Amino acid sequence: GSSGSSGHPEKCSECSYSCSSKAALRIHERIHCTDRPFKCNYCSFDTKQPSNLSKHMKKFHGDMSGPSSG
Ligand SMILES: [Zn+2]
Ligand SMILES: [Zn+2]
Repeated sequence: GSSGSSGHPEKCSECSYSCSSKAALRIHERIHCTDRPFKCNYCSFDTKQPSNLSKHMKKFHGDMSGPSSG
């Protein structure tokens, strides 16, 4: 932890987000919400379509050294 910290009674495990009122924190957690089921493994790319992700895999992560064949 580079940046100092006051010492809030509650904090977020996902990010360095902390609040005074517990209930408040929970509300913040919402920030880590997602509507698109299909998510990428390489990057944080999420699409509400099965094809959008497929083509995206190669679109960006296509000319990469993944499989040990070729
Ligand atoms: Zn957070
Ligand atoms: Zn990706």
